[PDB]
Amino acid sequence: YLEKINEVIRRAWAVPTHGHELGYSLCNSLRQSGGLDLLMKNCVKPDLQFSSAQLLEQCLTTENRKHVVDNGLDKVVNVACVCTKNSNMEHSRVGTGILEHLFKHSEGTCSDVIRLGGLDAVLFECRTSDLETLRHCASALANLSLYGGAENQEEMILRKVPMWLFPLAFHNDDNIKYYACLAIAVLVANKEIEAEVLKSGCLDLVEPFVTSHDPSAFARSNLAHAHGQSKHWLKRLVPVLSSNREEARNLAAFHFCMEAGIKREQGNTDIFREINAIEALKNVASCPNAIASKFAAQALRLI
Ligand SMILES: O=C(NCc1ccc[n+]([C@@H]2O[C@H](COP(=O)(O)O)[C@@H](O)[C@H]2O)c1)Nc1ccc([N+](=O)[O-])cc1
Ligand code: NA
Ligand code: NA
Repeated sequence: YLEKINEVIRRAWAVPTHGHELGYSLCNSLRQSGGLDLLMKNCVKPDLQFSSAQLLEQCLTTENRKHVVDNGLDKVVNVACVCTKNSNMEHSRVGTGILEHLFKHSEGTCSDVIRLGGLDAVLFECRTSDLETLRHCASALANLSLYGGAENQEEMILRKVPMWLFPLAFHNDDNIKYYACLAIAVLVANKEIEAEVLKSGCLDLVEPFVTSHDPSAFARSNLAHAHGQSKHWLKRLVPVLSSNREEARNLAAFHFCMEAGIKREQGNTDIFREINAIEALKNVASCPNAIASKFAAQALRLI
């Protein structure tokens, strides 16, 4: 009864504050009951492919990503690429969503997804005008930047990912712009990419953005990120709090300020201690940079 399960999970994620726990508990139930394995078996049957992919896309949570990686990554990447090739916009959104989440597991899994065509599929879809698809693409590239590690940055350089990112950063949609800028803020730690970023001028988009958006309202602006990111994702963003580039530090501080507000309402403020962001934030709350300092201080107060 996929149509009914997909509706339940969609409604669960959408509950403000509680949707994080509700979606996680349902998606974990799917794994423990054997339903996740059934979806992976069915996603290679042409008749059951899109319905299976539609539910997979909504349940690629932390532990389920591990399960897919261990049991059938090649099948899931294939279905996602099939979906991006389909003409229906509903399909394109699903395929790009799957790939966005498969880039949030590990360096090695990013390498496998790239090997199987996942990055090529995302870059191809960057040509679309569909906002939801483009939002998935920008998020996928931010995730790949955060999780790919050094090996995969060389592969991003060869495929000219920075080039695909800069147009997304100048997009007028705030969610596309934000996640494109987050990817860029992460990648400037790579000195070869840094040169291209400085020439682009995209980093100049940060100061107008963070001073014009209230972190709390921005969180509520898109259902997909209303509950924030996982501690494993935030752990990987912590180093940007001490980036070489002032603009990147500013964006990371804004992000942590937003996450602090969200995690306060969930009772998960302890994750910041676990990922050693408290000390990284305390340092920024004392530095001369007034923009980043204010955001980090508000984050600590929210924590
Ligand atoms: O609330 C969340 N996500 C919320 C959300 C919303 C709508 C859909 N989905 C689906 O879930 C899978 C991605 O999972 P995520 O990478 O976790 O987003 C994908 O299939 C996605 O379509 C998730 N995450 C979270 C938060 C706090 C902590 N924490 O406090 O440690 C840990 C994790
Ligand atoms: Na919310
Ligand atoms: Na914008």
